[PDB]
Amino acid sequence: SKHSYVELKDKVIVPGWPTLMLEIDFVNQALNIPFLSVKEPLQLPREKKLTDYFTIDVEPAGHSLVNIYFQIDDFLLLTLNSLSVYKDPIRKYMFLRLNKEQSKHAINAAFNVFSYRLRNIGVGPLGPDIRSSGP
Amino acid sequence: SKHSYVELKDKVIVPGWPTLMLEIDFVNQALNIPFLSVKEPLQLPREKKLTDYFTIDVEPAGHSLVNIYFQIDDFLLLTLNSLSVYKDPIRKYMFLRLNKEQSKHAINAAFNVFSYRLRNIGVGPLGPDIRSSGP
Amino acid sequence: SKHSYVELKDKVIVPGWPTLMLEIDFVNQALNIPFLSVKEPLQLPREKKLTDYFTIDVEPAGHSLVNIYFQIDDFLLLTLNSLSVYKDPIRKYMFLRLNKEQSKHAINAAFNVFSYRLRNIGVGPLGPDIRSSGP
Amino acid sequence: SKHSYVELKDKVIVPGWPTLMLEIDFVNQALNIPFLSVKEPLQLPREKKLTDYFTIDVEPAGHSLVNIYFQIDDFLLLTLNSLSVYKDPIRKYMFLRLNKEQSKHAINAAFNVFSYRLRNIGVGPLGPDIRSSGP
Ligand SMILES: Nc1ccn([C@@H]2O[C@H](COP(=O)(O)O)[C@@H](O)[C@H]2O)c(=O)n1
Ligand SMILES: Nc1ccn([C@@H]2O[C@H](COP(=O)(O)O)[C@@H](O)[C@H]2O)c(=O)n1
Ligand SMILES: Nc1ccn([C@@H]2O[C@H](COP(=O)(O)O)[C@@H](O)[C@H]2O)c(=O)n1
Ligand SMILES: Nc1ccn([C@@H]2O[C@H](COP(=O)(O)O)[C@@H](O)[C@H]2O)c(=O)n1
Repeated sequence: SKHSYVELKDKVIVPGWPTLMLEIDFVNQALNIPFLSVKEPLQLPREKKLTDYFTIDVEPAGHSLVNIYFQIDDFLLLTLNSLSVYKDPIRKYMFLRLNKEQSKHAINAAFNVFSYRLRNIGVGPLGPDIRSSGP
Repeated sequence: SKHSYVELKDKVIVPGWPTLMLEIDFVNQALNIPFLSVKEPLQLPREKKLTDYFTIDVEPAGHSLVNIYFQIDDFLLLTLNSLSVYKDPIRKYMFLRLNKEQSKHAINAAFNVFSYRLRNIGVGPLGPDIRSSGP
Repeated sequence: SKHSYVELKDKVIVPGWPTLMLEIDFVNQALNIPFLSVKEPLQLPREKKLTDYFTIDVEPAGHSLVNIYFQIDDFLLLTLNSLSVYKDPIRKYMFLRLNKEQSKHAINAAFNVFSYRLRNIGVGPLGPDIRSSGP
Repeated sequence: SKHSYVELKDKVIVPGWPTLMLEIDFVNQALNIPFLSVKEPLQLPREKKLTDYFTIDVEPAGHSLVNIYFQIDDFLLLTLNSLSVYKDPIRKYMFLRLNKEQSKHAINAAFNVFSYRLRNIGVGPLGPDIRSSGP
């Protein structure tokens, strides 16, 4: 059956919360993207690798604008939704847009992806106040 | 007779398809641009070079915004339209806009072009699904 | 009590006036931001350091867009408002937006901040005329 | 008397014409900007330098957005208007906006300007056709 690749909008990143970063290596060309804001650091089951539940696709959408496509298996998308700060946003088929700044890196690397991992990034000293004190 | 240089809009790049890249060398300054999405890799006839049917022009259009102009001969523009994913878009007289990120490279190189080639770039692992599964 | 982190909009920078720069060091990754336009260079009291009245927080707000959060104590926010060119803009709880160009630097450094100082930057030769001759 | 610094809009650059470039050196940090499209290369009178009729001012207008201010004397602004492609655009008091890409360079150099010159840049091979064939 047909399935929409749903956009992982910027709202899945909420300031003042810990976030997990999507690190991508290309050929020497890097890419670091705030993937999702979480309320607990992700742990892939003991000896299992990220490659099992998660596969990415870096593809051009214009003359200098690139997208990243995601294939997220049940076990990860259930873990990710439970760790997420914003209401369960992660779908099985997803994509996020790279801005013209980042897109250049992916194009200069001919969209070829060598390796990719998710890493837990901590929060700042004012973090506690940032989240609790909203407009 | 007068002739409009038609804009090669970003829609001629459709994600999940193989694409050919316009590689430009300047002086040491590079430029890599997704030129057109194709459904078969381009082959210039055996021993003939790209210089014969295709000549480019890098020109400024503002204070930090540059354009690239194209002169495409019959043989190439017929081949390109047949390989294209989107409905026959390529005209004899064309131009595409570089964003402020890329424009800087062309300006820093004083618009001088040393060499330029078209290269066939493959598709990702999720590629098959990307094209077939549209919004 | 609840408190809004008020945005330090770009209007607090008025051309033709001396400005103080927020210099941030990350890990080797730098950041230089025009913080506030002043009409007298700031001096932290003799032997006291900036760390006492001023603490920053670098946090992501999207997939490639970062914010900087400020905790400004009474003594500094009173000094800063008095030195400011624009009407007393500085609040106790503040934030300013980094553009996609700068945000990339903060993300590539994993939001980690090593050191940060405020520095007084002089005005140009036409400066006197710039401020006095407004549209 | 009061005088408006008039904006040198991007329209003073018309594609397919030779252009003169404003080259600025800072501290090691560079800046290359298409200044004005001309129909004849500029020549400063024999042994006279550009410093005599032309003085620039690099000033911040926001948190990551910079402007460049111009003081153009009679002799140069008369020469420049006569060489210009677009209708006499150059005024005595002028400014042009740097985009977020370029602004970063000026800020990282603390707005300090070491040297600046105007250089005549040639036109491409399709140049003749570009200008004559307009939309
Ligand atoms: N995501 C990023 C961020 C920065 N960069 C920078 O672009 C440069 C490209 O590599 P070269 O300098 O070897 O050409 C890297 O050295 C790196 O500093 C990158 O390649 N990918
Ligand atoms: N299209 C691109 C993309 C990146 N770059 C980067 O800009 C740098 C400019 O050269 P220098 O470092 O020698 O000044 C290159 O090393 C390269 O990494 C470029 O010149 N053109
Ligand atoms: N705010 C800024 C401005 C420029 N840069 C540049 O990005 C580069 C990143 O470091 P590497 O070249 O060592 O990867 C620095 O060398 C620096 O020239 C930066 O890291 N932060
Ligand atoms: N206008 C420009 C364009 C590029 N750059 C690049 O930014 C770099 C900044 O210098 P460092 O690498 O020495 O930090 C330069 O090497 C240069 O390649 C610049 O400084 N000004």
